Amino acid sequence: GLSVEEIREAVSGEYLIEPREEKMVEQVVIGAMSPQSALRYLREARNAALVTGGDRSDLLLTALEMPNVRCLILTGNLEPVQLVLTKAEERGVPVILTGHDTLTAVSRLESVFGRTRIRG
Repeated sequence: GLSVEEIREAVSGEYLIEPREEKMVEQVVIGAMSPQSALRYLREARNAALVTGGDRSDLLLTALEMPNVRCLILTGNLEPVQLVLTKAEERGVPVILTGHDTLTAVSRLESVFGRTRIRG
């Protein structure tokens, strides 16, 4: 398992929503395309992080309701809508923004596991 801070480090990201406590991330789900597909992958993942575009509002809001989502990694420097930030703050789920594109973010993250990179 990896800490959120280490994940932020790997993608040279920044916190839009800071964690209030330290929580481990065991798997990373790539939700680049179909939201229904990303959610199906998240269902099979424990203590997972979701990597997707900060513009994917509906997907992010649904993801923020799952019990197993521990972290959001937003790509393309796309700042999400207020609703997402508010829900993440309420849920206490850290939100990391990275300038990297989905592909590059994945490359960097794989360099920190690989078998723990599902979805896509």
